[PDB]
Amino acid sequence: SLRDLKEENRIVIWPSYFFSPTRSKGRRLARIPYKIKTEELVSTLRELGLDPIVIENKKYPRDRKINFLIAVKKVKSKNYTLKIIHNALMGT
RNA sequence: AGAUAGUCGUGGGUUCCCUUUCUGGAGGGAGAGGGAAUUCCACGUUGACCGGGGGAACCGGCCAGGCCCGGAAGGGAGCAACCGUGCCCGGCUAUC
Ligand SMILES: [K+]
Ligand SMILES: [K+]
Ligand SMILES: [Mg+2]
Ligand SMILES: [Mg+2]
Ligand SMILES: [Mg+2]
Ligand SMILES: [Mg+2]
Repeated sequence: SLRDLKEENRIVIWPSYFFSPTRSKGRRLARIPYKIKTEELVSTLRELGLDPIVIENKKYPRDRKINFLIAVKKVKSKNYTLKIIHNALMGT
């Protein structure tokens, strides 16, 4: 799906950003104790009106295991966005 | 012509896992701190040097392929191979 997003205030989220067992392996923020399922996630994104649209047929290089990828709207910066999602994920 | 043994300190490098600031359409970019290693560099330090050889899938570094993101460039996690080490042989010197 190329780079359009750039023009849509979109940014790509590889699920690993959150649910990687090791940072070197991909996590960019504190580990999430609980375990989180895919659909649950999406859900949360939507919940923050990030209007997630998913992209199948896309393999993270640090684990070709994951074949999909989520497109989301930047809230302020990919960064802020993530914090926000993560922080939200740790919803007790 | 015997037995063994081959300096320690701080700084930094790197690597591993962790926490963290800013950031891009991916691979990612620019920083901060903590801990655990080090086979890697500083000088300073000590009698703690000199050569030789060698090869771990399961050690460390690195990584052809293959598996990936990229428009490409390139960037990645990573197996074999390679390297480095581990090891072995002398001398050299040290304590018995
Ligand atoms: K290897
Ligand atoms: K690499
Ligand atoms: Mg789109
Ligand atoms: Mg490595
Ligand atoms: Mg390759
Ligand atoms: Mg000897």
